[PDB]
Amino acid sequence: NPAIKRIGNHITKSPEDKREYRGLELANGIKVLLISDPTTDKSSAALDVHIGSLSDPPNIAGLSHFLQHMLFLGTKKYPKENEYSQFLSEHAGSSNAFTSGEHTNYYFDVSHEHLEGALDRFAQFFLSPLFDESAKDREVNAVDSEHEKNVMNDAWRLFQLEKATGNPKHPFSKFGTGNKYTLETRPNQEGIDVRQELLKFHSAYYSSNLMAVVVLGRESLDDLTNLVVKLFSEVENKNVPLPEFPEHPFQEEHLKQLYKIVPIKDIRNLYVTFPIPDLQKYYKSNPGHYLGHLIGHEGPGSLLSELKSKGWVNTLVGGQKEGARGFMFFIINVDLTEEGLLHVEDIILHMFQYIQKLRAEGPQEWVFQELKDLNAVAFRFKDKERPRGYTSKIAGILHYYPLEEVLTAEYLLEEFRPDLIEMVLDKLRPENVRVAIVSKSFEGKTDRTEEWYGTQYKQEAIPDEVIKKWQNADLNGKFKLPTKNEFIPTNFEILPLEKEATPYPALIKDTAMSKLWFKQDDKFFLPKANLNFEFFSPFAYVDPLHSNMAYLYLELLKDSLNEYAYAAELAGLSYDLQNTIYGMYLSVKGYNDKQPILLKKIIEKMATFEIDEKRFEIIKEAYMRSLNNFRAEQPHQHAMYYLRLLMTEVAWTKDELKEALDDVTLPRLKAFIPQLLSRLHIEALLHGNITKQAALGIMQMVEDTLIEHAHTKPLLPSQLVRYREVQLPDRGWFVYQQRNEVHNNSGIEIYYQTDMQSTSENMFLELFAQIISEPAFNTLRTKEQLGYIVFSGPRRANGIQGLRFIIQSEKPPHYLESRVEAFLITMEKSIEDMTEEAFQKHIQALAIRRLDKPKKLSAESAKYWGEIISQQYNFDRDNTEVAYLKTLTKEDIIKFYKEMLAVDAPRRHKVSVHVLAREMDSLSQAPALPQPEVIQNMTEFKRGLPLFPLVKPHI
Amino acid sequence: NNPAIKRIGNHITKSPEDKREYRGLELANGIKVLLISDPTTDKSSAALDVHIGSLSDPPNIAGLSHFLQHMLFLGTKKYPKENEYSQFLSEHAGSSNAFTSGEHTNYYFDVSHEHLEGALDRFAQFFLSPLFDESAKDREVNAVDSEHEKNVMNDAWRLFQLEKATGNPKHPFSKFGTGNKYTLETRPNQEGIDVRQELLKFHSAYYSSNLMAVVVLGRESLDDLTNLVVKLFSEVENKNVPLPEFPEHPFQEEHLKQLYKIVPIKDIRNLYVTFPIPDLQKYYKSNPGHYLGHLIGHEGPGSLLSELKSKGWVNTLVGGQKEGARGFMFFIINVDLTEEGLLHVEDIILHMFQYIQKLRAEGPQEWVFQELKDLNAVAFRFKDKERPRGYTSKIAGILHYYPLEEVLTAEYLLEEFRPDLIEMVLDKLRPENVRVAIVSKSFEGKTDRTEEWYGTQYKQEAIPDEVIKKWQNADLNGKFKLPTKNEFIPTNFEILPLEKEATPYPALIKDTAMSKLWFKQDDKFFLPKANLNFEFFSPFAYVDPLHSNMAYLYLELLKDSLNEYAYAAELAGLSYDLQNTIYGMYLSVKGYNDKQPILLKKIIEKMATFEIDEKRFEIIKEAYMRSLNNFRAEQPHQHAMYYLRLLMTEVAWTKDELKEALDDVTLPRLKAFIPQLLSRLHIEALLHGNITKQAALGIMQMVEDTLIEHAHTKPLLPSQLVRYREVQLPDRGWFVYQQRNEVHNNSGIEIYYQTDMQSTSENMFLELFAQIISEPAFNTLRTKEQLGYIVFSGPRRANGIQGLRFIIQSEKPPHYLESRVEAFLITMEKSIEDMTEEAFQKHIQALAIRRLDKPKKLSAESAKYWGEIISQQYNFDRDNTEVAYLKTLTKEDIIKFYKEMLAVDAPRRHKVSVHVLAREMDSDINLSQAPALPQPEVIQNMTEFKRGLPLFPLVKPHI
Ligand SMILES: C[Se]CC[C@H](N)C(=O)N[C@H](C(=O)Nc1ccc(C)cc1)C1CCCCC1
Ligand SMILES: C[Se]CC[C@H](N)C(=O)N[C@H](C(=O)Nc1ccc(C)cc1)C1CCCCC1
Ligand SMILES: [Zn+2]
Ligand SMILES: [Zn+2]
Repeated sequence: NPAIKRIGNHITKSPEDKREYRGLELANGIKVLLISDPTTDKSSAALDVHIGSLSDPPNIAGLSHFLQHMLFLGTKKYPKENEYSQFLSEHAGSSNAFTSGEHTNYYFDVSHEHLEGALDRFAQFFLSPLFDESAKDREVNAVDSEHEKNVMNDAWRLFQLEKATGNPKHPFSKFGTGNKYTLETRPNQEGIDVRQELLKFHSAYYSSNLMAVVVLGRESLDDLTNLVVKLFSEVENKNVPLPEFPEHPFQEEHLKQLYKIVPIKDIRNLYVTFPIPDLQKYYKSNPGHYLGHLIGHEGPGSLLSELKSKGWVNTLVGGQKEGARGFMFFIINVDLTEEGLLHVEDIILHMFQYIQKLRAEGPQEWVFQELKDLNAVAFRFKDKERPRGYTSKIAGILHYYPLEEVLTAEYLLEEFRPDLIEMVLDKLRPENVRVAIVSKSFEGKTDRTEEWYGTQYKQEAIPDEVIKKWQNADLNGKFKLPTKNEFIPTNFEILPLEKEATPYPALIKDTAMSKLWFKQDDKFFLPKANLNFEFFSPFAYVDPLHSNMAYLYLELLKDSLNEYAYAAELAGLSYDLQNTIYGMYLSVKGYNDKQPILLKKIIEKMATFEIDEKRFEIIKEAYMRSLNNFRAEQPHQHAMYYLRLLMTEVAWTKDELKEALDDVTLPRLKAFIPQLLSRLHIEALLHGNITKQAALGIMQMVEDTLIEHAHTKPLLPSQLVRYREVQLPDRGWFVYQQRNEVHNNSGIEIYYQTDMQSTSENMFLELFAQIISEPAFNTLRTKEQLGYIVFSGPRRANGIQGLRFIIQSEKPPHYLESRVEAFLITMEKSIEDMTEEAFQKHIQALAIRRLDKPKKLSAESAKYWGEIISQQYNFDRDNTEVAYLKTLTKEDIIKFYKEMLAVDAPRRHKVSVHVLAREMDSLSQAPALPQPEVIQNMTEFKRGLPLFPLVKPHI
Repeated sequence: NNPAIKRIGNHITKSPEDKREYRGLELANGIKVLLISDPTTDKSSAALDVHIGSLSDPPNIAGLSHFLQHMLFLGTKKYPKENEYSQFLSEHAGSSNAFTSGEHTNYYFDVSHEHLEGALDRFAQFFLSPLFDESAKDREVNAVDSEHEKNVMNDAWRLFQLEKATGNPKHPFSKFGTGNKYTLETRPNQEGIDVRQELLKFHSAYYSSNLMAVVVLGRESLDDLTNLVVKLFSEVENKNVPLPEFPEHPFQEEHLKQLYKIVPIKDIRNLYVTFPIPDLQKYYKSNPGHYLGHLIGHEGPGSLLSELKSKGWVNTLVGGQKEGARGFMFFIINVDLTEEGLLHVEDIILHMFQYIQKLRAEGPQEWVFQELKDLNAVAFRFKDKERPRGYTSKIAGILHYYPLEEVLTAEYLLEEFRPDLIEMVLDKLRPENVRVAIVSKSFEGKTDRTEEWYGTQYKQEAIPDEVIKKWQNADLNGKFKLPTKNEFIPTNFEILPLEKEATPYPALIKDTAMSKLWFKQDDKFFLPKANLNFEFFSPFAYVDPLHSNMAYLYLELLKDSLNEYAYAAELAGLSYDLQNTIYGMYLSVKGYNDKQPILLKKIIEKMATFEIDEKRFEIIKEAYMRSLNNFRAEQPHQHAMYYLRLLMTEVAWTKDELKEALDDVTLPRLKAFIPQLLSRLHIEALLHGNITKQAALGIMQMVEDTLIEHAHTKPLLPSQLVRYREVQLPDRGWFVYQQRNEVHNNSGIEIYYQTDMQSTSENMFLELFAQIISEPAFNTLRTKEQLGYIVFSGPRRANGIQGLRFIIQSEKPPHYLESRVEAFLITMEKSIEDMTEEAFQKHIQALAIRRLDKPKKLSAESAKYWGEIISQQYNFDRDNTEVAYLKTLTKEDIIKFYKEMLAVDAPRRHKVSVHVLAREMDSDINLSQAPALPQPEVIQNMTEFKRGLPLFPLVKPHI
């Protein structure tokens, strides 16, 4: 009651938003946002502490992150560490947390009926945490797992490297994650009791005055107010001043510097950075957004367009980048072609020529107005967010914007401040640059090493003569400001729900050329539509060469349409175009208004587009590198890849694709395109703000454009062949072994093939998967410490299914095999032993997950598209399958496990892929395992086995 | 010495390569004999040819000679049983058949070499004391009616009889030789005619020893064979019947300068040009008709065909002499017609006369005669060993026309060049003596006559005198030239010594990404020949219907372009075959090894550097369209077999999908297809014959190098070498696919009981069951029940899978044939339970002998090896291994197998039936009881059927 310092005024929201909001500040300094949503299926809450890794002690790197893991381990009210995670698990809930440089964000979701119980357990960690000593070692191992994961990742390596080259005394040089060495090895050597320093950091930093709470529930604003005051007013206020970092981590000696970096993957990238003051305070005018929009533009006359025309770069990212409170960066990042790598100096001069063109032309009010207008449309028609992510996001935002501006924060622009644009543009000068080149061409030509990741690099000062050349850049006529964006939507009319509107997609067209599935949106009522097209051709995957040609065609087509499509993308109209094992896939999403205009341009271009020889050669080289770069992918990813090659009727390997790539000539590709488009079948899903007639009109326009320009004729029904899954023999065990040449970790996929999909088979497998899910994580990951990646669940491909296990470990694959088999026995035991009440809780947990309602149109369309791409067309699956699930007995699951999964099962169909670590050589009692049949040749393996039938559709 | 022998002939001229021994003699009763002693023979044979046929038929019974042929072999005084001869042959791995022509009735059998005396004794009784069992009368009439009814839907039998009906009706050549129900039952009953008494009248008047010729082939010596033939044939009654002669041509002045316009069954366009000629038989040592047929029928450069093709009128031509009877013959020039050719019949004929006049102007050529004589000498010397049954039948006929000493050289050796005789024959090839027939559907409803024996519709017109005058005054055409020296005539007949490392079966001598090469140097026949088989694999040959059409057109255009050049090689005993498959292309080169690499090189070069002539492309495309439509006029059982292959194979394009995609085949599309097809290949080859390992490797390298150079061929990935799988039928399932034949008023059916994947055991279970049921299936379904003209049973093998099949063509509905087959299977289940171990072991022994039967020519050996290669099983020693397993089999093992896989109540019964309805069809009696049959699942959509079933694995290779 007097526990409230102030209640905010109206929380500005979209007129389309039916959720109710209340902003307030508690007497202890906690900033609060309450969200009342009577329709919500899940309730949520988040707390964001404005303290992170930048506040870590110099002697303990990763302490803030360690505290994040340690904070949620029992309280005075709820002593058991498992209490919070167990309560959420029992009430269809989840939780997670993240530590950044200036924040530690904690969040959960729970069933709408259990918000008070979940929130009470959550609030206790900010009142009386116990920090349970029992879990210390495991958490250190969980922080060490997260770091060891990122070590071989090129992006994280680059992230730490930038921190290592600036002012060494600056908190920005800190290693924020931590690992075993920083949280255990070094403090033990140095005589640091980690527990007392953790407790000390918590006492010094965890103050209510630096905390922000967001709560979303079914309950009214008043009921939510009372509950938050009840649970959060007791949080201790220590009046901790908010840490600021006003000195830029890059001083005069850190400027006009050049870095030459060796990557893990075969990538060529150029990173251009300028230190800038913190622009956060200027958010109402956002001059960095204005400059990022122009420098990062991809339309005609853009910086990117000229760099592409010159054959130096393929992609560009430009704009402002966060630092911390007090410092920021302005970046211009490009990828490089082979020629671009030899013209780094010319690329930079071109970047400065474009910057100087912005100075010469001066700020543009019309550009600012367009950005403001698009942001207003984006805010008004924003998709409804999933509660968990929505509370977490707002909890962070509460620290930067007044209560009333919490939702409009990242959207609304108000005043045009040309002076501020000019101020920022004055910093984008050669005397203020930092340049980094990432290339394998630097291997063995570097003298320095970054300590955290092992990144090899060289530092050089940029010559004064190079700086002078950049300063004296002659004006380039190729650079022009963008023109008026003609894709800005204006028609937001929501068409009335038709008399014959359906709850699921209906087949409205069934011809030799096309199958058309349509549903007018009856849930979201936003002026948007999703238009999905699957184009089928036997010539898209007939051999590796054709598969390569299908890929290059679509990449060149997207490259050619880029300048035009970018304006549409800025205006909330996006598309995706990709090749498949059956043909092509096209998706058009966003505002329905200019949607037929973009679709028409894509179909026309598909059928009559010009191939630029220079682009062809550049895209072909990039595709070759992309294929090789798969060697640097994670061992578990490799395991999953080999199993797909093994189990599918036709599948071309990365090696067969790269070998056939050299035979792709420009004349061969020019003949391929009319061949591919000559005969097609189109299957579509048109879902959103559209009528039945408008849907038919869109499909007809796609057909007519292809018929006109490509002389498209339909395929015969006998030509519409889908690939089958390999039928494994009863009691058989096959193993396929390979080695990852990059990572020193093992990868494994174990697949227990069951049978063809059916209502019963799906539910037996899904309920077994539900039951084993939590124990698999608790046993294999938590207890046994097998590895970071421990996964179990149903595997579905080509109408067939089974149980799979995916594990990435430092331990050999043969050992992971015995541990999984050991676990299956423990699970057989666990089902025999479990109470009917515990069993019925598994049925209910599964039923809730299956009936989980899409919060946005794309999530609904994706569910319908899944039914279409599998040719099962079971749109009412969730209801029918849940109804069957509820009839299932504990005995039914025991019977199923005994026939299909048990080590001694008569119908056990086991296939394992073993991916060895780089250096690798070629507890519950584990059962006796048979000798596996080692697969030497994938072709002979497939030839020697039958192929399953394909699933009968739902008519 | 022996009084029963009138005379013994001198040396029977044979090839120096022929190890068989021959003896010619004439018996005292007038029987001309040839005895063949072959100690090597697996089967013994004998034939008797009576120099009396259909031309001697009485006007009261048309088909009486033919009816006698069927009635003679039904009971004897020594062997009273009606089926005694048939049973004896069936029990001793034998067979028999007979034919009646205009001037001959030829009877023949084959039997296991150990049972010649027993088979021959039963055979000889029919010429000593025949009975003609009154009980088999109606069943023989129905057999003759079946034969004719079958010929009724055949366009060639229609033409043959229409030719007989447009000559002098008073001439015996106009007679209907076959007979039918009407001439054998309907008519004699209405007229009070005694068919049996007229049958005996004819036999007693014509069947005389003085008009008979006997040939006997066996392992026995010439002396043992002499005694046996004298013993069995000297008692044949001599009635001194004079040999009928027909010296007046059935084509008299009023039958000349006549034009016929005929309606065919299939959509075919043909032109037939006929000239009456005197009987040239007596001139066999010079054979002027052969000389003239060789030039008029020539396909090389400057030929009549070449010009007719260039003009776009015809695709193919047949020219030469045609048999008539003793006293008359015909000279023919037959062509097929394009759409334009049909409108230029008058111009085609003028061109035929221009070529004929060019032969008159140039006069006979001694060098042409010498080439024909030289090729015939090579052909006679290196001839493959003939099957005994066909060899005895042929000689029995030949004995009536040539002296005993010339019976083998008869149809081979030319001696004297008689330019006067060539000139004499060429004088008859004139417009005033011409008969012209046009066959086209364009005449449908525009005809006024009907040939009553066949129902053929036609129109007759006299050719205008003005048209005859134009043909007589034909201006000389320079496009017509005589052929040049045939450079393909083989000269090198060296048999290369058998290499130290020569193998009994083909060995893999090359295993690369581009080619698998199987090689075997011949170690059996020692003739200067070799068979070169190439299978070219490409995923682009059958990817879709359009590509399948393009693969077909490419190869047809390629054979058309290479025709002029290949014809000279074909004349010189060097032939080739080039055809598209569901996996790519198939090329086979056979004959004399000498100029073999030269022809192969030209084919590969042409394949890779092919320039398509637009005019040919359009002509060949139209002919392919008609060929696809023409399948509707194919027999109902052929349709049934076709639908089952479509149903059971993973990928298969229908005739309808092929014809629909044909209109999209443009010239630029075909020109892009060829480099695409040849860009990536895998070659699998079998080179077998008179060749060494090095020569084999040199041939393969030359094929590879030619493709690599001209087509830039690269190998296919091993994962791209995919073979099609067979559909895996569910346990206890029965599927039926039903269609209708719009042309024939007969039903067609194929029943397939799918068993399992091929293996040593599975193959032998199925093969032994097939062995046991074979003869009973024919005797029950065909002979007793009278189901149809076509009754077949045996193992069905496709894509590594197998089963039992039944193929039947009947006038009865397919669901009735179904019940009868199922009743038969029960009778067979019974028969195996009942049979003695001795009878069972006789089945094992009969199968083992058939499986171990040695190939008798190189092509038969290569075909066996090629079967192992095309199936990718490579089990060249299969026969020995499989026979060894077969001998271990028990009667119980077969009962178990039948009970699990084939029985109506079997737990693993996989039945699939194709039912092809007749044109006008709509869908106790002391007979075997048909079981209760389930309701079949009717296949409506072939695609849905395949999608809903699993696919079998592919068979693991031996090598
Ligand atoms: C997803 Se890639 C699109 C590449 C496009 N060429 C580009 O540069 N776009 C700008 C952009 O995302 N820049 C950005 C984002 C994050 C950071 C850390 C820094 C810069 C925007 C232009 C519209 C106004 C806002 C920015
Ligand atoms: C088999 Se298709 C080859 C068609 C070739 N264009 C051609 O006419 N060749 C002549 C031929 O078969 N004519 C023939 C055969 C049978 C009868 C009843 C009538 C004529 C022969 C040429 C060598 C000398 C002997 C004949
Ligand atoms: Zn963490
Ligand atoms: Zn007959």
